[PDB]
Amino acid sequence: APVPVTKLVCDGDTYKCTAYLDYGDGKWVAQWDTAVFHTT
Amino acid sequence: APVPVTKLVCDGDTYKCTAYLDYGDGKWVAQWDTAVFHTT
Amino acid sequence: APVPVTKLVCDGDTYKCTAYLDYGDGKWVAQWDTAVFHTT
Repeated sequence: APVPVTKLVCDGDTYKCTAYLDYGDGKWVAQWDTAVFHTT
Repeated sequence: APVPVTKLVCDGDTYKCTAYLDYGDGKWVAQWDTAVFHTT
Repeated sequence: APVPVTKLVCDGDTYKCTAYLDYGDGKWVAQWDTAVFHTT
């Protein structure tokens, strides 16, 4: 079932965005590649 | 146009992360697969 | 290294979700396609 995100971090070095779910104790985390770049 | 997210949920059972946009009334929602696992 | 998201926007017209990282000054931003639709 859907669970609100307590914390959401991202990494540009690997383009991998991690997430912290509140499912259970809070150890489970999601990860999905995401393009990154600088914006003017 | 870009719209701030009022609510952001995720599902590990299906690896599908849902989102709630503030565009219009607030019925529109995004969805994108995302790997999930336990972290020590 | 992981960095908390200060702002998170999304676009349904292009299905592209943008993000604002706190890495450095705060110019860097992530982007990843995401399906969108209406929910009843």
